[PDB]
Amino acid sequence: KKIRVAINGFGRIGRNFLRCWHGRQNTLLDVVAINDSGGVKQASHLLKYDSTLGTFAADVKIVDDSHISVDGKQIKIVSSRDPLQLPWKEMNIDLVIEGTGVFIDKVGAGKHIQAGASKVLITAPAKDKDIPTFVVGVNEGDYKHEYPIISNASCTTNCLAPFVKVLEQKFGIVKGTMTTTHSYTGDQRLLDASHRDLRRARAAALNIVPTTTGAAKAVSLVLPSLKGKLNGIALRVPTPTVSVVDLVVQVEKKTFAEEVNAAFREAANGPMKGVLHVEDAPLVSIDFKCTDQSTSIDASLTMVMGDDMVKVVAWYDNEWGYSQRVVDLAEVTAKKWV
Amino acid sequence: HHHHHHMEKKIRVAINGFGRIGRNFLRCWHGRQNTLLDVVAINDSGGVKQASHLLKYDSTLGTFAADVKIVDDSHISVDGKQIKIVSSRDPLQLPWKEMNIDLVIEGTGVFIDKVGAGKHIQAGASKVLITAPAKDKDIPTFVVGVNEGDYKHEYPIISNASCTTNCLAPFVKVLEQKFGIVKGTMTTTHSYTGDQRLLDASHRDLRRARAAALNIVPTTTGAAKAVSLVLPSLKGKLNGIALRVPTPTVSVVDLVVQVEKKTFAEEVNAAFREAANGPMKGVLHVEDAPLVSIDFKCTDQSTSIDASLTMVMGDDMVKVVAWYDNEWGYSQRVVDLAEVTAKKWV
Amino acid sequence: KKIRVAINGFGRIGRNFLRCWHGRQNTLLDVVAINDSGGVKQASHLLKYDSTLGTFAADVKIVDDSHISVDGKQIKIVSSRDPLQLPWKEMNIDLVIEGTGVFIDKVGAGKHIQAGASKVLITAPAKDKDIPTFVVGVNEGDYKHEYPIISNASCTTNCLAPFVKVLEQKFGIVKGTMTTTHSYTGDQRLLDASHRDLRRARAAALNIVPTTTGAAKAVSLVLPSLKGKLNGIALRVPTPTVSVVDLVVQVEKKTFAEEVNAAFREAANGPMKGVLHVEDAPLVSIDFKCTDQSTSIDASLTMVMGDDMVKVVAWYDNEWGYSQRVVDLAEVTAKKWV
Amino acid sequence: HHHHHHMEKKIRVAINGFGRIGRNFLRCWHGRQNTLLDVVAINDSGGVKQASHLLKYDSTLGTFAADVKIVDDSHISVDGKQIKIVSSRDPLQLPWKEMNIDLVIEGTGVFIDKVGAGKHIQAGASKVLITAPAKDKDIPTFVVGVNEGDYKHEYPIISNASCTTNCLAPFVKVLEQKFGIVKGTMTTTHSYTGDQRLLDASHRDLRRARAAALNIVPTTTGAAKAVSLVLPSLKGKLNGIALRVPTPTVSVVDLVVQVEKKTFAEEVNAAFREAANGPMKGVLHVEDAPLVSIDFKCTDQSTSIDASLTMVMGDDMVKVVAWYDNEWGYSQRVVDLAEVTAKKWV
Ligand SMILES: NC(=O)C1=CN([C@@H]2O[C@H](COP(=O)(O)OP(=O)(O)OC[C@H]3O[C@@H](n4cnc5c(N)ncnc54)[C@H](OP(=O)(O)O)[C@@H]3O)[C@@H](O)[C@H]2O)C=CC1
Ligand SMILES: NC(=O)C1=CN([C@@H]2O[C@H](COP(=O)(O)OP(=O)(O)OC[C@H]3O[C@@H](n4cnc5c(N)ncnc54)[C@H](OP(=O)(O)O)[C@@H]3O)[C@@H](O)[C@H]2O)C=CC1
Ligand SMILES: NC(=O)C1=CN([C@@H]2O[C@H](COP(=O)(O)OP(=O)(O)OC[C@H]3O[C@@H](n4cnc5c(N)ncnc54)[C@H](OP(=O)(O)O)[C@@H]3O)[C@@H](O)[C@H]2O)C=CC1
Ligand SMILES: NC(=O)C1=CN([C@@H]2O[C@H](COP(=O)(O)OP(=O)(O)OC[C@H]3O[C@@H](n4cnc5c(N)ncnc54)[C@H](OP(=O)(O)O)[C@@H]3O)[C@@H](O)[C@H]2O)C=CC1
Repeated sequence: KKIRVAINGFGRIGRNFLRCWHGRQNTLLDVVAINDSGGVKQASHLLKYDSTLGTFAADVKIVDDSHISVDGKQIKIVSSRDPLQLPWKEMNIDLVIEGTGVFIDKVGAGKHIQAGASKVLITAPAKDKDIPTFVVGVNEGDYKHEYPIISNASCTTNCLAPFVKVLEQKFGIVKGTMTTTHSYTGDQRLLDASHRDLRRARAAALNIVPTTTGAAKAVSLVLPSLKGKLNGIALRVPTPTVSVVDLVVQVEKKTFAEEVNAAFREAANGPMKGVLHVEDAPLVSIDFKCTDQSTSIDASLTMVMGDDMVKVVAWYDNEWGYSQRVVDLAEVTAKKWV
Repeated sequence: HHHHHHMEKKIRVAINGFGRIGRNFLRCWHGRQNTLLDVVAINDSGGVKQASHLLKYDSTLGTFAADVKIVDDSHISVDGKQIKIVSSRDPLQLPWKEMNIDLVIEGTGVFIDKVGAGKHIQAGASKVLITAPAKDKDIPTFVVGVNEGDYKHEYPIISNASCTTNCLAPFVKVLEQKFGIVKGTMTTTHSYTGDQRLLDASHRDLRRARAAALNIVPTTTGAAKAVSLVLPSLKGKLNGIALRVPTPTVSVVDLVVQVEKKTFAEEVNAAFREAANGPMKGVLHVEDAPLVSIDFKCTDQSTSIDASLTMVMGDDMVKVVAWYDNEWGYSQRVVDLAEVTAKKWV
Repeated sequence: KKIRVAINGFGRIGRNFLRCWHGRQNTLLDVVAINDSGGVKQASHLLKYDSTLGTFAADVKIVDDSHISVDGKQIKIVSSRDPLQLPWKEMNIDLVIEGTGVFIDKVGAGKHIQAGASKVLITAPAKDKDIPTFVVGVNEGDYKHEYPIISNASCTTNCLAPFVKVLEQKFGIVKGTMTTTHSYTGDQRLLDASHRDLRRARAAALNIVPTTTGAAKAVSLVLPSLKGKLNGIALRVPTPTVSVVDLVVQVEKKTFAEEVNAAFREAANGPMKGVLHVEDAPLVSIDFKCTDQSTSIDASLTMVMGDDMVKVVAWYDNEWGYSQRVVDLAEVTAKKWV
Repeated sequence: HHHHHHMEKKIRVAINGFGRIGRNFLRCWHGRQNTLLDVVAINDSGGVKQASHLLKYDSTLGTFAADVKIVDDSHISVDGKQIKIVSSRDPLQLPWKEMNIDLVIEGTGVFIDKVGAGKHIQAGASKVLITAPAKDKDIPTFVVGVNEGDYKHEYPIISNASCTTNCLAPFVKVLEQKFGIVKGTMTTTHSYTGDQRLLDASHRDLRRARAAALNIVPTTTGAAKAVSLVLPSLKGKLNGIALRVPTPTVSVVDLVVQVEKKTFAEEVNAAFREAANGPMKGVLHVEDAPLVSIDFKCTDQSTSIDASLTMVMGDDMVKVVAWYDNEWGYSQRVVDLAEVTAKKWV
């Protein structure tokens, strides 16, 4: 009943994924392989020690030049930058977690399947429009085992789509805009240096850095009713994890702050429990670190102007919360496996 | 003889509260090629040692190129010009009558109502300019480039509003003039300030209590409602919040307004460039380069529109992103408002 | 057998102390009161949420206008800035934890005893030379219940004294100097602003800030053989917790790095277990956050030049590690109580 | 005629690697009132768009006051002076012979041995100056103010050492001259650099792999041993470590040496002031004000002794604390060493 999982790209998301999976009380996933350069010494070290996750409580050991163990469970470590040379056939790999960011299209991602894997889950927006995209709590019931390659979307779309779905259900969105005030990521430079994006080129811990986001338009992938309704931008700021979405939408049904928050609470207590949370305490970004939910509505910041302009402020741990959804989506593929 | 040359006379200025705004104000004023302002006194608890040191060395502004010296025990000099340093927590005890002080720059954040700011006038000064929103609703508020032409010498106590309101009101004025505003909301992603705690510690605001360089910290702002004090057609139309982030200066306003006239991003930016090239030159700027927050440090304008970020959704929802150096840019406006009072003096 | 404890000054150390005490498996301490301004709402909120400690797992509730509860145990909250008005007599206060920093002399600290307390433990260097000073792992066996006012010294002395004691035992110190590269503290300003010390006046998160330290000379209080042998300075850097001591000493007995590290390991495995730790992994400051030990020797950084110049690099969580020693010292007073 | 005026001729310079040091070097050179250097080429993968943008806008240095323009598709201009932008990862393909390049500034951190740096000479250049320690032990190393008088035109490949060695060696030279060094150790509390990771990520050095703006990060340094390359009497006498901390520039060396002659803090500082006022003017500075790291940004000297921190324990253990802007100060020395090669050319 368990499925055999391989992680491709042991970066922030790959390592978050493992630690999220290892913390699961009950799981249908058996992680047997990690493809990554740097090898057993980097993989074991960076899995154990983490500047934002903290020290992993599990026993992490280097078994030999191609294996690590986590609390005694051995994991093969491989190290090939080109996917076509991966031993997924020999290792009977069921599902590949694609966390490199590099192979996000059918040609790139499909290479895992050629080398033996049956299914690929991309931890990022797909470049191709023919790769289905899912957000747990929104449209994961639409997933079918017949899909060989799937996308769990971006961390920002996973924050936005759950509370946008509630807004569309209760009040109806006409159009809107969003800004995510977002922790810096590994894509940005530490000091001013080469980058395709001249804003991301600038020292990340010193600056507020505007950058494009696809998340506002990507919401229409999991909520078709949102097509063309939203746009937005990102502001990268000098924090290492936890981000916040600032959404302003014009709604169909005139309303007020407590009625909007009531809708979120109803979803949080029912169909979106564990995915959407409504926070009533006056907190700051660090308080939402390592929260399992995709979205935490900051209830006291909800604002309605002129009856139909609604402003919602939503916290999300863009690393840990997203990785829990990657685990949730992988567990869906396992429970649907034929 | 035939005639004398025209002589605009200089008003005598005292700075009360030699903090970030107080010291920014001094450096902004000292850099002006022309001024009608003669800064003759500073009220700092720390005496000449603190005042000279913190004026010279600045972690945000960098080192002051001017020659700063301790002349004696109650005076410093800036490029040879001496300034008296007084040290009184109570404005009633300040020697303004003795020093013939015309205008007081209130930068303590404490004497922000008629009673408190009025103590300077009881002490001998003629006029008080509060570098903050006034707590008193009958205290007139001005934003240069927006409504400073409504200033009158007969106002003894005036407010230069908040730094966020000074960024917001200029480009909101253009939006209201050209397209008309129905309603709107904003968020300012704002550098941390001295009101925030370095490590989690006591604060009336439980979010401002949290470590400022570690967190995104939501806090209230009156700046969106305050716009209506300088643009009365906007009463009840704007609200917003602030998000304090771990940078030491420069902030950015993100405004979303529903407008009456359907428009598009290039038409909105064209309206800003029109204002920037004409009536709002030096106050409002339109930036075309792909810059980040640090690039707007020590910029003299109140507002820098990030033109590439302008968005319009569904014809009448306009999103505008505007940078502002909340310390230097605001302080240049404090100098400008003080110059208005000098030009219209008596 | 338990003693009744009051905490004066619910700041970083006061709140760290409570959370350290609440985590103790077995304790002789019963914390019944906290004297502090801001009252139940600040005290409950800042006890629950913490930017470096993280969220307190215990249930923290506001019972009424003068009480909070931690997992159901009620704690009276009082709020008087002058110690003389404290109800320690009425509350039968045995021991006061002095964490304000303001009352560090017999006149200041003794005011607690006048108002009813029997003993005062200062969480800082004493201003007076007649107030005995103790460092757990070094000279806590010299404490006597007859001492009404005691000092647990500074966080830097608690890092330095344990491994300095080993160095003096094994090799003999002639003279030395230390620099602590230290996280910023609440004494520093966030932005350039008024301060008695014009260096501490400067923006703390932007700067390397030199400042004086008494810790090098304070070591002679708990190790008399060190009198006049050490001096040093502090460099405050833009991290919120965890610091590192860089000690260079000339020693009597010529030696080498592995022999110096062997001495530390012997103490760490024996008489200084739980106080001194020798770290063999290549770690960074965040990895030592919330470590219970006073001192973590970074073994691979130990260096010996010219046979008798020894350089030792020691990590310490200046908040959590120090607070565990404050708890350890308080537990000593309880076990010695007559 | 009687005579011609004396004409020191300018050598033609190419910058390879337009990073922090490459761009600092350009801005340092452009600010010189006199120079024998004519920078005619830059090798940047990013083409004119990147080069012009990152030269103009700098999060550490601030905005470049000079006029920076894209002239065409292979040239930028700086105050009207054009500079060719080439884009070749392989130095063997660079057009140095075609461009008559005399000297190449190697600031890639890659071509640091005779083979790699020698590729520029195969490509047509005459001499290579590595802005880093040379991996090759026969590559001569120079520190201005210490041993640049031993430089010879007949060296085709030279090293300007590391930024820490440039801070250390000047004030170590004074200590050795006046008191004599037995042995010593140091720690540099150092700003983070581009070799460190923003978030925990892959790195050969498991400590440099850790998030740079969040941590105190110990790392190895050859700078203490490297002093012996420019001061041979110091061979085997110094070692040390580095502690990377969350600041973006400016670093501080903390040196503890046992000396032969018993001394005291004022006598040590007097020795530094002697050097600072005479043979090491412009290289070594003695700071008396109580400053912090940011105050030493964009200081041209290699070393600033924090005089109040000088300590002597037990007569012969001297502790010295010295500030250095590891980007700007070092780059001014790169310009200085390049000027030495120009002055002694052929
Ligand atoms: N960080 C976040 O907040 C989130 C990011 N994501 C997505 O997750 C993905 C990774 O982001 P993140 O993990 O943050 O960035 P990281 O750089 O931290 O992870 C990247 C990892 O991929 C590895 N890698 C790169 N190329 C290859 C290759 N050819 N073969 C094998 N391994 C390779 C890198 O190893 P090396 O260092 O050796 O190149 C690195 O360990 C991206 O698609 C990103 O958009 C989505 C949601 C959350
Ligand atoms: N910083 C910003 O971005 C902007 C702030 N403002 C406003 O400007 C004002 C100051 O802000 P800022 O300068 O940033 O904060 P600061 O704390 O840096 O300035 C405060 C100064 O006031 C002094 N002070 C306080 N009380 C008294 C008193 N009773 N008598 C004399 N001096 C006193 C303080 O001295 P001590 O330290 O000795 O108490 C300190 O130097 C506030 O009203 C703020 O809202 C507006 C726009 C921009
Ligand atoms: N932080 C560290 O790393 C360590 C610090 N220490 C020592 O611990 C002590 C506290 O340091 P820290 O806790 O960091 O600084 P904090 O400011 O965080 O703690 C100070 C607390 O004392 C309270 N306080 C101040 N005056 C009074 C008063 N008159 N009556 C009652 N409560 C008062 C403050 O409340 P309000 O905010 O209302 O004034 C604040 O909560 C100092 O002596 C320090 O030297 C020693 C080792 C570790
Ligand atoms: N930063 C400091 O404090 C100091 C550093 N140094 C030394 O200076 C050198 C550079 O340091 P720094 O400038 O800080 O690091 P940077 O990475 O900022 O400079 C590196 C530059 O080299 C370019 N580059 C890399 N490989 C090549 C190549 N094969 N061909 C052409 N260009 C290339 C990079 O471009 P891309 O980004 O496109 O790869 C980048 O622009 C290093 O040797 C360093 O040790 C010495 C003293 C001071």
